[PDB]
Amino acid sequence: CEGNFYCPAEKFCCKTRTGQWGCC
Repeated sequence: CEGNFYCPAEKFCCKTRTGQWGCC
């Protein structure tokens, strides 16, 4: 993640092709 947001335990933080933070 980056810090602005936080993902759950069942999910993980992943980056997108465009360069945006998301949840995978």
